[PDB]
Amino acid sequence: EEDIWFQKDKLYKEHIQEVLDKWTQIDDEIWAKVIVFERNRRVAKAYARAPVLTINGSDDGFDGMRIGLCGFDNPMRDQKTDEMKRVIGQGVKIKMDDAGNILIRRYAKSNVYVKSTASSPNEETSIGAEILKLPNQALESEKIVKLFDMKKFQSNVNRELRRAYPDRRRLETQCLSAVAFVKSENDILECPIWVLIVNVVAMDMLKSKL
Repeated sequence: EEDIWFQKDKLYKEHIQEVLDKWTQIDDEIWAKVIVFERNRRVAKAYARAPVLTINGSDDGFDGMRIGLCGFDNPMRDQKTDEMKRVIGQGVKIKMDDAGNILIRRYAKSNVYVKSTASSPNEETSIGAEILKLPNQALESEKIVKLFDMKKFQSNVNRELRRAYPDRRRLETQCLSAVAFVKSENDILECPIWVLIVNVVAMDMLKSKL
């Protein structure tokens, strides 16, 4: 009921709003909210304070520095999802640097895919150029790249507020990053196992640009 979506735009919007609604109650050292999905169902939430976060196939769940994706219940899990989760393996590490970039590195033997969070097809992206150049946005083994590029985001924000019809919503979606493990599908809601990362630092800048 409350943890499932049928349209991606609603999913994105809802998670953004969840963060905005609780904004001042969120500890100021939290730089990201990570939400775990299986298909179109949310199975876990985590808040990241530590600069480096590991996301992998461990069954331990969340311990503050590592999200073990197999440590979460899903009563509606389908067979394919169960199969895919078994090979998440070493997954990825993500890190926020001093500039507010989010870096990502693939450790998994299995593939990891970066997905666009755009609501509308004509929206700008905060995804780094190095990822955009990859076929199907599939991460290369053990190479560090910018999942979220703060320079790009800032530039997009500046461009937006100079447009004839500025819309903060197109900006808000750029505060989101999506990473699908093991298996890519064209539609994010069909991916067997993926995470949504809300960049709180990026949102905080948006809240400072009325």
